[PDB]
Parts: sequence; C-alpha cells; structure tokens
Amino acid sequence: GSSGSSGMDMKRRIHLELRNRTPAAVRELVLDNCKSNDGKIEGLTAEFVNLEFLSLINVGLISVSNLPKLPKLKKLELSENRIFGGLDMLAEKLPNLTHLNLSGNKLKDISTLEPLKKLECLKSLDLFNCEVTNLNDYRESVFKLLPQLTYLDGYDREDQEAPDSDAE
Repeated sequence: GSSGSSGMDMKRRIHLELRNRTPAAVRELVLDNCKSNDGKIEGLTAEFVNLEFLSLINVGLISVSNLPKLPKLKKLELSENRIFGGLDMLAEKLPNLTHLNLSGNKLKDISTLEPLKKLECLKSLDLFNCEVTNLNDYRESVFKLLPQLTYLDGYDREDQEAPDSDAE
C-alpha cells in the first residue's frame, strides 16, 4: 500500500492494487519490489490490456513467456533482471513496444537483439551494464541489426541525448 513492502508474491500484490478498480480500468501500475515465482509471472493478467505503464525491476525474473498479450502497453521498464536472451516473445506479445529498457540484463552479445529486428517501432532502448556494450563498436553493432531504432543509450543517431517532456 503506502509503505512499500517486499517479500510478497506478484499475484498477492497485484491484488492489493486491483482493490481500487478492475485491472482493465488501470493505466499506470508499478510492480516493483515484488517476488516472482521462479521467474514466472504468476499474477499479471491479460486484463491489464488497458494498462500502458508497466514497471518491472528487482523482481528477479528470467522468463518472458508468461507476459500477457499487451497490444496497448508501449512502455516497459525492465532492469536488474536475469534476462540473458530470448527476446522474441516480446516481438509478438508487444508488437507496439516503443519504450524498452534493457540496462542491467544478462545480455552479453548482439544476437540477443536478433528477434528485435521484427519490431519496427522501438524508438528508444537502453542496454547499459552489459558486456555487449563493450563489444567493438557496440553502438553500431546494434544499429546495423536494428535499423528502426532511433535512440540508443539515451543518445540518438546524432549523438544527442533524448528529450525530457512532450516525448510521445
């Protein structure tokens, strides 16, 4: 509720929130400081279809198959996760995924963004705290693979940091 409490299964928490109103009537819901089941979302329900803002950090997740079909959700905050690879389910699940943070994940290669080529909407992305960031010309090793990408690590092609307001 008011005082952030840790050590609570996803579903268990999500419930405390729904108490306000249907899970399909919500728009912004931060599911941070929660406990997932062996890295398997056992709460998030497709009902969130409406939801647009989804914050997932320090949740200790490894799988991204459970993720419900969210054709609306455009922003997906993901950090401090154990996502090594297999970012394909996101291409189909979130076909309109524009905002996606991949800083901190267990991505130590470029192939981890192979299935990301399908998504021609990804405007902004972050891959900080990753071995891939070290790879030779990593900045280019990502652009060449993902042409649709406009922003990389905050900065854009012109090497100009992203905006603050009125940002789609």
